[PDB]
Order: sequence, then structure tokens, then C-alpha cells
Amino acid sequence: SVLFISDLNLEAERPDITRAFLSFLDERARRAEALYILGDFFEAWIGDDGMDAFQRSIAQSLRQVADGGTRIYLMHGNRDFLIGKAFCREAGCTLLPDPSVIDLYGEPVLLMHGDSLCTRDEAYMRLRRWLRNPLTLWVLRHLPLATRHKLARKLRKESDIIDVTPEEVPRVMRGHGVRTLIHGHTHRPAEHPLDIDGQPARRIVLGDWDRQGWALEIDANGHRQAPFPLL
Ligand SMILES: [Mn+2]
Repeated sequence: SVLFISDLNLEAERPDITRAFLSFLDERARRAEALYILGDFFEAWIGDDGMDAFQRSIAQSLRQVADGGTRIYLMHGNRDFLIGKAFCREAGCTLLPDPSVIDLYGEPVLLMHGDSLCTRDEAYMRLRRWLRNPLTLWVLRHLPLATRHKLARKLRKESDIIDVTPEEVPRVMRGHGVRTLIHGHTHRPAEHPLDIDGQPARRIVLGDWDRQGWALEIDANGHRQAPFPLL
């Protein structure tokens, strides 16, 4: 089977989420064929060169699972879009761009964090366009680490989750040639049927781990998303 998770927002001061995640790795990810993490895995990320003990311990826990043979794919979210190849190398995972189309038991399936669909938040979209400009990424990777912390504090202060724009879903799905989309970000776990030019399709939204854990599990026969307690 394959597992999909997102929006864990891992951080040292949330040891309940961490414990839930490491137990999920031991009891479920180890036995799966693949694990996909669709963004906002960490609550924030200043860059791989800023990793602390907590973040390194998470990489080491992923690496145990990858060494066991489970394929781990990590996609950026908006909170942790600076995660780099050095982190992924420690963790044994593959960085997946947003968007990516994967083959899922023979079906092409679109994966995204989801915030790119939330086009009605105009302010959010302006910030996102600045943050992902290649020139901004160039300058950020040339900023000293202490200055990146100063910027992160500034952005945190100068700033509830606006949901996806309905018409964007069929537009992007048709553009990638898929009838199944999986994303996170909106904190509204659900499966949405829809139409694409008269044809049925489906959008699956992953749950966030603030109050309970979540996982979507898929195999050739079916799929299910269900929560589980943090404690
Ligand atoms: Mn997000």
C-alpha cells in the first residue's frame, strides 16, 4: 500500500504530534511500499543549514524507514518550502516538486500541497509569488542564517485558512490529464467528487495533525482516510 500525510507542522514544543508521527512511522510507514508527505511537514524551515537537534532526529527517524525499503517522497508546503537536498539526503527521501503527477497503481494522480489553489486570498497570493520568485530564492540562500531568522520573525508578525477556489480544481486537473488529485493545506479532510468536461473525478484532501493524526492509505483495491489519536 501507499500512505499520504501532510500538515503535521512538526515542532519541538509539540511532542504529542512528534510521538504520534514516530509511532505512525514504526507501525504503518515501515510496512508500506511508499510514503508521500505533501507539505507543511515542519511548522517552519529556515534552511537546511539551520537544522537543530529536533529536526535532525526527525530525519534520522525517516531514514530508518527508508533504509527498510519504504520509498519516501517529500513535497514542500508553504511553511517549509526551504527544505533542501541536504535534508532529504539525511532522511533518505526524494524531494518531489509541487505539482507532481505520479503513477498510482496505474492511474495518473496529481499531488500538490494545495495552497496554490487558494487564489481568493489575494494578499496570500502576492506573498507567495514573492517567496517563490527564483530571485527571492537566490537571495534567501545567500542570507546569513541569523538574518533569515530575523526575516522569519518579521513575516510571522506581519501575519482563517481560505479554501481552494472551486474552478481551479478542474482547470489544473484537466491540465495535468488526471481524474484524481490529492492535496493538503486547507485542514478540511474530505473526498470531493467533481466533473471534468462531463467526466467524474475526485479531489482528496488530507487532514492536519493539530488535534489528531491523519493518514490516507491506498492500495490496488481501494483507499481510506481516517484519523487516530495523538496520545
Ligand atoms: Mn499550508
